[PDB]
Amino acid sequence: SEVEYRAEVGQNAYLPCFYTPAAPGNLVPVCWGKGACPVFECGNVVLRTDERDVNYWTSRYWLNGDFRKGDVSLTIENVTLADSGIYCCRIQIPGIMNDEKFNLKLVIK
Ligand code: NA
Repeated sequence: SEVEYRAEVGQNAYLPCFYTPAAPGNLVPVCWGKGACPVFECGNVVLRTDERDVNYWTSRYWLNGDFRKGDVSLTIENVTLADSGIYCCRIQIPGIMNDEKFNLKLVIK
């Protein structure tokens, strides 16, 4: 079968996502959203690293990796059954013409 990530209710979920940063160590940012990656964006935004982002410090969505170095892996804390589904991790470096799209499948039981 196909690639899966799992967590039990209450646990943290760890969904991997990487890209190659082309310096000067500036935020070439991520769109993390609920749903398979659509054509242009990243679905229902869960964490978007720009100026439109709101209430980061209170949400359950974390970039606890070395993201300036390209580790934009998501950690969702204290997961529920509702958190099951597909996540889109999209890297728009503008920058480069071809976006980096990743669908990550999370299963919660
Ligand atoms: Na957060």
